[PDB]
Amino acid sequence: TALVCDNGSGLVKAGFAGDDAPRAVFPSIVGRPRHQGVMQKDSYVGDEAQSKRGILTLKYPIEHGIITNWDDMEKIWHHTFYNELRVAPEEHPTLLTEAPLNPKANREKMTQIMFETFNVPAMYVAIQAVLSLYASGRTTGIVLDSGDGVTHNVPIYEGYALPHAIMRLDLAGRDLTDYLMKILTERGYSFVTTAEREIVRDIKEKLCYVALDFENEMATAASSSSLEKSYELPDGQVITIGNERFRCPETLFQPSFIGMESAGIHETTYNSIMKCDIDIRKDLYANNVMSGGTTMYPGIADRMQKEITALAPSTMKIKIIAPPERKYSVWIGGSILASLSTFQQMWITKQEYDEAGPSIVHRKCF
Amino acid sequence: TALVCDNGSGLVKAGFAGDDAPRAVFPSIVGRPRHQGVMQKDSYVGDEAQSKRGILTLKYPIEHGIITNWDDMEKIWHHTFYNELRVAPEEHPTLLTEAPLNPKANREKMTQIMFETFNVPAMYVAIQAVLSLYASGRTTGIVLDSGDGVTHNVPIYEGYALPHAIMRLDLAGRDLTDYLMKILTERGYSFVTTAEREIVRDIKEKLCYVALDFENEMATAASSSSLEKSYELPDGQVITIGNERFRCPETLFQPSFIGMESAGIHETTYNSIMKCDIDIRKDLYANNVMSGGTTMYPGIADRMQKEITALAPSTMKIKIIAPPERKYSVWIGGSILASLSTFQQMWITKQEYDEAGPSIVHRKCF
Amino acid sequence: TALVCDNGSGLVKAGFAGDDAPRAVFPSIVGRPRHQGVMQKDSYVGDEAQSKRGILTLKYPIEHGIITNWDDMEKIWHHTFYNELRVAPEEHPTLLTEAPLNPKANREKMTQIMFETFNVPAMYVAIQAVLSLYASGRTTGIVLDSGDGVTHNVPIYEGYALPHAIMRLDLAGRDLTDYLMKILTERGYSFVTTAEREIVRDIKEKLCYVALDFENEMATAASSSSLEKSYELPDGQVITIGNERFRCPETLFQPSFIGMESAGIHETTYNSIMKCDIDIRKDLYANNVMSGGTTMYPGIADRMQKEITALAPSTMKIKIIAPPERKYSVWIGGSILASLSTFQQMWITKQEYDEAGPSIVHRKCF
Amino acid sequence: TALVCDNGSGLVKAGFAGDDAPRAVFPSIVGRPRHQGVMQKDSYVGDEAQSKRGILTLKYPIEHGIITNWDDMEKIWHHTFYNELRVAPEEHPTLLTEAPLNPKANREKMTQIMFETFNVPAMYVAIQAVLSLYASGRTTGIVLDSGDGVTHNVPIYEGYALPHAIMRLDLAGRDLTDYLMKILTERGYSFVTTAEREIVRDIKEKLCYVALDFENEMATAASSSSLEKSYELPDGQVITIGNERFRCPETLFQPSFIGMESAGIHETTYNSIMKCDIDIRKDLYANNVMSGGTTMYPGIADRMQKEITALAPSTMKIKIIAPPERKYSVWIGGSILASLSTFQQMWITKQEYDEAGPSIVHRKCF
Amino acid sequence: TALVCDNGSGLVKAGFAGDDAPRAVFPSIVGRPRHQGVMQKDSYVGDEAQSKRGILTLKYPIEHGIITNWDDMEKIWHHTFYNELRVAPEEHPTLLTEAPLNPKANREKMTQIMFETFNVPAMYVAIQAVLSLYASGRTTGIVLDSGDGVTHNVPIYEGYALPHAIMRLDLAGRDLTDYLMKILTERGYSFVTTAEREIVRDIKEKLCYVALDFENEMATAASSSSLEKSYELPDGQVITIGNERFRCPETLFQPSFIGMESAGIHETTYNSIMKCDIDIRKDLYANNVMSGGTTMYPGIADRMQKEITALAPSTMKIKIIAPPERKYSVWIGGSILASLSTFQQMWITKQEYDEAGPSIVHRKCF
Ligand SMILES: Nc1ncnc2c1ncn2[C@@H]1O[C@H](COP(=O)(O)OP(=O)(O)O)[C@@H](O)[C@H]1O
Ligand SMILES: Nc1ncnc2c1ncn2[C@@H]1O[C@H](COP(=O)(O)OP(=O)(O)O)[C@@H](O)[C@H]1O
Ligand SMILES: Nc1ncnc2c1ncn2[C@@H]1O[C@H](COP(=O)(O)OP(=O)(O)O)[C@@H](O)[C@H]1O
Ligand SMILES: Nc1ncnc2c1ncn2[C@@H]1O[C@H](COP(=O)(O)OP(=O)(O)O)[C@@H](O)[C@H]1O
Ligand SMILES: Nc1ncnc2c1ncn2[C@@H]1O[C@H](COP(=O)(O)OP(=O)(O)O)[C@@H](O)[C@H]1O
Ligand SMILES: [Mg+2]
Ligand SMILES: [Mg+2]
Ligand SMILES: [Mg+2]
Ligand SMILES: [Mg+2]
Ligand SMILES: [Mg+2]
Repeated sequence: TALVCDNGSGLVKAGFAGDDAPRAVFPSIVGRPRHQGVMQKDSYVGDEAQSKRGILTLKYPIEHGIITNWDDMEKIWHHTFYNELRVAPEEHPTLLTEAPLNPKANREKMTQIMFETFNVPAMYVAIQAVLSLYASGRTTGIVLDSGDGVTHNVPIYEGYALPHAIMRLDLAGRDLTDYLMKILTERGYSFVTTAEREIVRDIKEKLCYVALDFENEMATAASSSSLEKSYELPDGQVITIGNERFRCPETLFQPSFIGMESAGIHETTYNSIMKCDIDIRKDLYANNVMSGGTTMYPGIADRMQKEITALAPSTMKIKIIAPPERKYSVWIGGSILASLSTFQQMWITKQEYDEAGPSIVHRKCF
Repeated sequence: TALVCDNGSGLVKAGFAGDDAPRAVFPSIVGRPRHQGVMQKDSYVGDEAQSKRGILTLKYPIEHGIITNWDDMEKIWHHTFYNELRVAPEEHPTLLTEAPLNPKANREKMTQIMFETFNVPAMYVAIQAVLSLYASGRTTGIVLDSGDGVTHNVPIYEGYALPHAIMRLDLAGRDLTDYLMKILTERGYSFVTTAEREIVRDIKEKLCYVALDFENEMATAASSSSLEKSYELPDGQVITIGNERFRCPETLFQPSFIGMESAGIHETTYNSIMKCDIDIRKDLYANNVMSGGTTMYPGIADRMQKEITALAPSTMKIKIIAPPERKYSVWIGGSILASLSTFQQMWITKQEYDEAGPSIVHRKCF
Repeated sequence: TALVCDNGSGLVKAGFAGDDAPRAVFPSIVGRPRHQGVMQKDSYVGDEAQSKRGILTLKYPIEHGIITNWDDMEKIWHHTFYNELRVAPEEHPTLLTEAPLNPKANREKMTQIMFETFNVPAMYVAIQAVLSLYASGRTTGIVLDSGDGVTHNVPIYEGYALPHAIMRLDLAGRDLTDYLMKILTERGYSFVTTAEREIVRDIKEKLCYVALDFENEMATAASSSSLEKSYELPDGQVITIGNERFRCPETLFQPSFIGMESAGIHETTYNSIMKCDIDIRKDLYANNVMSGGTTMYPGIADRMQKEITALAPSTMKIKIIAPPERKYSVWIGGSILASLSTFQQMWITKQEYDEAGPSIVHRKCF
Repeated sequence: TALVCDNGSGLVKAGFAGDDAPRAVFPSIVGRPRHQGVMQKDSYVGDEAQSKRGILTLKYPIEHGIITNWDDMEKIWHHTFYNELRVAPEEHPTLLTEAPLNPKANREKMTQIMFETFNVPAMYVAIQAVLSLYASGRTTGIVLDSGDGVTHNVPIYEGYALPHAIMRLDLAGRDLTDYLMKILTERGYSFVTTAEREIVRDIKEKLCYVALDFENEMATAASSSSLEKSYELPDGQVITIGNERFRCPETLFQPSFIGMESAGIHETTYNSIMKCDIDIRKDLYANNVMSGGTTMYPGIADRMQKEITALAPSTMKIKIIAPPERKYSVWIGGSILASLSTFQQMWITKQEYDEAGPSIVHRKCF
Repeated sequence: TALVCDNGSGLVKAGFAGDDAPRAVFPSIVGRPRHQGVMQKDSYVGDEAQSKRGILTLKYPIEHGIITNWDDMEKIWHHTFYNELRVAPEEHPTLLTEAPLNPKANREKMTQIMFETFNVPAMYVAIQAVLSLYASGRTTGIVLDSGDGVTHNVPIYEGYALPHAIMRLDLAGRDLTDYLMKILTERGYSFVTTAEREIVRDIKEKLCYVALDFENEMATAASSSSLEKSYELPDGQVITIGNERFRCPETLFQPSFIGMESAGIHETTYNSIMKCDIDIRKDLYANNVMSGGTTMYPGIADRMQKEITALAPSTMKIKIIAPPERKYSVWIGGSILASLSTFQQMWITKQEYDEAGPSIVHRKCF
């Protein structure tokens, strides 16, 4: 069987092709002690670093879909194969994922490590938005994939991708966490360390939601108190947040909140559709597929439906497809693809990599 | 039974002799994907290419009645026999059509393909304007046949053709579509791709008409707004056109709109009659037969009646015969001819083609 | 009853002896298609060829009273018996006519065809000018017979012919038609084909007349416009002719207009009278009988009266007998002769023709 | 000195009497721009219109020897006098030419323009075939003159013309150009515009020839490829023609190729001789004089010799006189005639034209 | 003196007629602050917006030759007259330019603003490709004008335009900048904001060039490193690009790189020549005039020469005219035209605009 590893900027999702859910889901972090030992490992990975984060400096080796720390990334891959999955990587072909419009050297270093450090027999790097469409059982649709580092739109029609219409936005979950950390200081809550950033991320996943109309919601939060929620910190302190619950996800639709010039995910989706041929726009309007953890906010599909309806012609039927399992859509689609008999010829074996060089990894790549 | 295939520049009309309507009417197009596949056939033909035109480059194998892409033309013939008609071509004699004054090699290659690729038992290539006269139940008349590529006038009197009076004009429906694409840019509508050319052709068939007096109609469209019509594009956008509705078909009467030096179809019809013997002109004046899709504009028979009346002597009775089924007149006449018992000796069998060579196909051909 | 067939160079006049008018009068033409058939007979005869002359080449089998195309002449005789008269020629004796001073083989071939192809029981070939005198109820007079091919003068006195005084002129209606075609080019009217020659013949029969004084009429046509007449062509075009109306028949009196050296019909008539015995000239002067279609011009009897009066002595009484039915005088006289009881011994039966050979047909023949 | 202007349907040949060649030879065309000027004259004449024909509509003011556009004909005469010859027409008597059997008003309008617009002192309109006989130094012969519009036969014997034997055929070089344009479509070459008609005329003058035996030549062209010739178009495209080289001039001998009913130039020449007196036919048989550009095909004199030999009695000596300068024979003969001292009394002066009216111009005219 | 303003999609070029270079050349941009002021104008135009682009959102009011933001376009015209040229527009006639095949309302709004907002005495809207031909001192040639928004081919022959042969391509410098921004992400360089798009445009103008053979150049860049160039960003960062230098301009010859279906500028130029009359193609082949900033790539004339030579017949002489000043050819030609004495009647004065309405501005317009 093949291994399917979805290395996101935030979470590692690994498992075996044919399964319906990842077997190993843990944070893509490496923690190192920032104090002096007096009485123990030198670095902690994943959930181990998450339980000891009080005395660690946590670092993400992947930033905006681009692997920046290759020594830390190998520790995470090593822990994925030997600790979480407990397999020998030299026996399973490995399907990896990558965001579109990434640097070419990122995929070439991933391939060199898998073939020369882990000695995988074969491997393949798929585009995350294409796997997300396999998971929904579709061949046509525009995928909005938003994870921890990257948000991207990829339109696909009858199995054909339109690379010139691909949009990429370096604004996802990690930027929303940093913005929530900033606006929490308005109530006197100070989260500074990398360990406290993990607390704010947990606050974001529990209490944040997308408002249907942002200006009406800002007036409701300023008048009454029905939007206030409480949250208990790990040390028993209780914090209460009001309009920060919907001001944080609103950055997805108004990136100027964090000083970005780009348009929101609704205009970016609409602009990607308008770059496509006029004859396929009607099918793309009816097949807006959402995937990734950053699309898991309550009310984001209704807000997305409302914003694109206002941009598109009134005759078009806008349909946002947001399954409840869309947090694992890239992995589930990769599990489906790696099990197809037609795909078994797409593997890049170790023999082909030695004779064709690193240039063989850029096939069907955009 | 015999097969009747009317291969126009725009549409394929195929069926069985004895029927009153073609069984298969689909566009004579071959589409090939112009993007990268990521998830499918290599080429699409006919209505299949029309429904996927968003991701295809559409090409017509026939241009101005002359087959230019013989590999694509065989795909269309193959799809006609096996997909649309679902017959074995080696069991039915095939009646084909052709515009007059075509290159000799065009008919010789059509015959070689039908005998050596499809292995038809017998075949015959008729002149389209002669079949159009069979459809109207006449033996005398001048036929104005205008399709997608060619407009031609063929005068016939008591079953005798006058080849020296045959006029051919490389200006038909496809040139009107290209001219409509050009004048639509005056309102800011940009149709560029081959798929968008199919949208403009659909606009032309729905909204364009022939003005009785062009200068009076240009003054009416410039003063009020009663001539404005709206049309919804496939993506919900609504376009509104005014004088473009009658400026596009006016090119048939003023070919200088597209930079051509020839005279309009009314003068060409009159010049063809004046090249005939004086004793038959009165019968030709009363039997102007229209055929083809480009004669389907509302008001073209009244305009044709008005223009030829102004050219002919005032004592002559000008009568334009334009039946509502004239879009299929060539096929209907070919169905009538292929069912005549007298015609059963006109078939060019496979045996005659082997002993007489390709020169046998140029009999009763002009 | 007997058949009377007057085979002129221009018209066939056939009927039954005892009647007062021919039952079948149609042009002596055979037309053959000069174009390609695409949708019909191989040749057309008589009025059928006249209605389809637009697509035919028309040929006269008789030229200057001499049958030149014997295959076409048999088609005309066949159509006369079976289509126009609808009789069996093997049951009726046939009276035929012939111009004087014809080749001997012309009458011998006519007799061989009537006896061996149509199997007539008996036949007789009369001289046309003698029949013309029977029609006027006379035994004395000089007959001026002018048809389509031949003009001839035959003087007869008390039932006796004077063959040495017979004049023959190869100038008749067909030469006048050709001359009218030539002088019509002076006004820009171009009649070239054999079908257009039939149009000019119709113009000649409607608008041409004989001027009493040619030089005074030429001055009147050159000064005013009262002699101009209009004529509508079969295609609606209107032509206008002035002095051509009387210049065409003037060729009969001035054969030098068409390059002939002979004298006009007035001098030829006078020369024929002066070749006769002096004692019969007074009776011939008073009995100038006109016959044939070429004597049907308005004013030809007054002009003939004026010209012969100027040549003859002033004491003689010149009387031109021109009945209104003189276009059929040869047939009417043949109908009278074939009904006489005295003539019933003059028939050349099939039995006499077999035993006496072809030489029996030259009896009372000049 | 006198001016000699030979206004043919195709070329203008002008010069001074006494010279042996025309000083000005240019096409008789008037071109007008058929596009929009954005950056120039309103009309171009002659060689100027020929060098700018790409953006012009070219029109011939003379069609079949008959001046149809009198405003354009005056531009050509104006350019002849002031630009090409650079003379004052009010100082030189002008000898003009005309085809026989032309409309009377054509010569009367030419005379009115020369006397009232150009104010020539005297003028004379000669018959083209008579001038062609002056050029060959003969007084007896039948002239076959074939130019761009008209082909005509004029027999002359000892200085006497036989007008009744004059044949005129509206089939010359321009009809051969149009027929070559038609049969070039058999190889896929499309020449449509008036500018492209000038290209086909240049092809005809370079590659066309008269076959000695047409059926043997058709078999040679269909078997091998030795008759194929190449020709480079003005834009670098190379066309190759085979049997079209001799099928185009064959129309002169088989006018049915273009749907004409008349006989070829060989039968027309023979028919003209047979209309002449029997005593002069032997001299006409030995003096067949060819003139005009349409007699410049290679092998037309040998073919003409062969065809007339087959029609004439075997004892007659058929001699076709075709000098290499016969393209200018009408002008050269007009230069000889205008220099004769005997001719100096034949001029129609301006004084005679005012007192005698337009009727004076029809003297020695047929 | 007259004002000549060449409003391109990218640059404004303004000056006075009679000068040899524009006096004011600045970017056609309007920038507005996208941050909060704490310590200043509300919008910046031209070079002022370019020096403060760090805190601005830059917008082009002209997109693909079509003015989309009319309020911003008036700010640019206002800054052109009063700041850059420092004149009173109510005293100078203004010559404006426009791309062919533009919407009719674009030119009508430009005229209404110049007459009612700036109160110019007269104005004229010329076609840019016609002015480019004035600059090269020619009357014949096909102009390839490629600026920031539009690429168009206009063939002109002897001062006559052929509007039916005009090609327009919505692919120019701005699309090349966007494509360079996309392929720079392959090396890890992220340019996203509108201010960073101006940095990429500066990279394109310094380092990009057209490869003579694209496939050989791709092999050279992949083997060695001689094609690598370095560029210093405004903040001191140094980027290095290799094959992106010639992959960006290659989009002009392979528009499929950016997902466009149209053919490259070489085939578009050849197709425009083949739509012209055959007699003018040789002159168009020798006079390919390049203009605009997008034709300023090193090696584009040699590549254009090589591509058209492969399409045209081998006998034709292909000559690409690319002067070193072709970046200002439209302005220089407009300065020449506005100084011609013949042009002084072409001005559309304020009086004519009031009585004739907005329809007067569409004269000599295509
Ligand atoms: N219920 C939730 N609501 C909002 N955000 C969530 C939720 N669950 C996860 N996320 C966010 O999703 C982001 C990453 O999810 P994932 O799709 O795994 O991205 P990646 O593929 O980059 O690892 C994290 O930043 C996390 O904060
Ligand atoms: N209702 C209509 N009005 C105007 N044009 C039409 C209409 N229907 C069809 N056409 C035109 O007729 C053309 C071809 O019709 P057809 O007679 O099938 O030609 P062909 O025989 O060349 O295929 C097409 O260009 C199409 O645009
Ligand atoms: N009304 C008429 N006026 C002048 N010519 C006439 C008239 N009617 C007939 N003809 C001429 O008479 C000629 C033949 O008449 P017809 O006496 O039948 O001669 P034929 O006996 O040779 O057939 C034709 O050429 C025709 O043109
Ligand atoms: N070498 C040649 N071969 C064949 N045809 C020629 C040649 N030269 C000229 N012609 C033809 O001669 C025709 C006219 O010649 P010309 O005698 O000047 O006639 P016109 O007197 O009517 O102007 C033109 O149609 C031209 O095509
Ligand atoms: N040296 C150069 N090399 C390549 N492109 C250039 C160069 N200089 C200018 N350009 C490009 O030319 C384009 C616009 O130039 P211009 O001719 O002024 O167009 P417009 O008339 O549309 O303003 C810009 O996109 C710019 O990038
Ligand atoms: Mg992800
Ligand atoms: Mg058709
Ligand atoms: Mg008779
Ligand atoms: Mg001539
Ligand atoms: Mg520009």
